[PDB]
Amino acid sequence: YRYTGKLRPHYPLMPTRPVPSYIQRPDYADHPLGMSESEQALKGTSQIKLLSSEDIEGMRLVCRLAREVLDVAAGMIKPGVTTEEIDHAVHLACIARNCYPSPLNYYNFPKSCCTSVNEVICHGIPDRRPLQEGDIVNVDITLYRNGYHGDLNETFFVGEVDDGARKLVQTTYECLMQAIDAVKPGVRYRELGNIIQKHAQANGFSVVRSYCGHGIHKLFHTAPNVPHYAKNKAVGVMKSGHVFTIEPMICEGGWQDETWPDGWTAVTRDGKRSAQFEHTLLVTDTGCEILTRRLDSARPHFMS
Ligand SMILES: CO[C@@H](C(=O)NCC[C@H](c1ccccc1)c1ccco1)[C@H](O)[C@@H](O)[C@H](O)/C=C/C(C)(C)C
Ligand SMILES: [Mn+2]
Ligand SMILES: [Mn+2]
Ligand code: NA
Repeated sequence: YRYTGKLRPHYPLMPTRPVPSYIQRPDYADHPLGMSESEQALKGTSQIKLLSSEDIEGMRLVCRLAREVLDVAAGMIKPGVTTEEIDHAVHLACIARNCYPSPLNYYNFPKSCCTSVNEVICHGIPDRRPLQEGDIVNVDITLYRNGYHGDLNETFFVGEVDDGARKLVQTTYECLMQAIDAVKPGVRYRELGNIIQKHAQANGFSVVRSYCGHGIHKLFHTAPNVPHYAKNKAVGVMKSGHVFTIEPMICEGGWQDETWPDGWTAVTRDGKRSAQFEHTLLVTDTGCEILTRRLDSARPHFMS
């Protein structure tokens, strides 16, 4: 394998962490290949659930608990902290909230969150690498509570970063927020990628094509598919009651991705940095409710 930049995996990984059996588990957690039979049963449908009142309450809850766990992780980002140490803290914080860490064993993903540094686009596997001053790191949290999943991410700065890092992270966050600002009933899912790409391209960045936002509720990934690039052909129209994520990955160089031999870590083919933000959104009559927003602070963590 020829690595595309300076990052390398730092092995061995810690043995898989158990979740006590009093915590409710999603279907894939005990499938040997981590397959979700409830998702597979819906693979080839473009149909989108209209959430009931009960479902919306269940989503509001799990998404606020997910935000609290991302905030725990944010508090730990400093030079010399390993991404495994962040994942251990995340795993305990989900269990403290009587939630299961949705990524764990999802298609046999081996950890409880994703930690993506620098050229990693997404799905990085927490490992023994200490964070370095100058890194950008994304921590991606998903919790499962009472049958519902809540999913969010932010990119963070590890100590002092260069100007390129600052601009890429800021632009990525703005891409996400301008797409959220367009969400309301009657808008096509395919429109968000036009917005995101327009703003990324204005800043000299590119938009990853291989990974998309998605419906989420009782299933971790379901309809709609929500691409982040322009002129995509996604199917569907937003209605009050739809819940889904927007999670753009924007890159300093070209958009092309590849995956590491671990079968998870997605990286820029050119080795240049990539940043991402994600929120879980519910469409309301007035636009949308950001289920995974901060309730106690105006800005994302990188802007402190
Ligand atoms: C970019 O990452 C997302 C993803 O893989 N989005 C792809 C979604 C997918 C998809 C499928 C085919 C092509 C492109 C996207 C989809 C949409 C609707 C149904 O399935 C995940 O949703 C991410 O936010 C989550 O935190 C990490 C999850 C793992 C446990 C998997 C690491
Ligand atoms: Mn996520
Ligand atoms: Mn997601
Ligand atoms: Na990255």
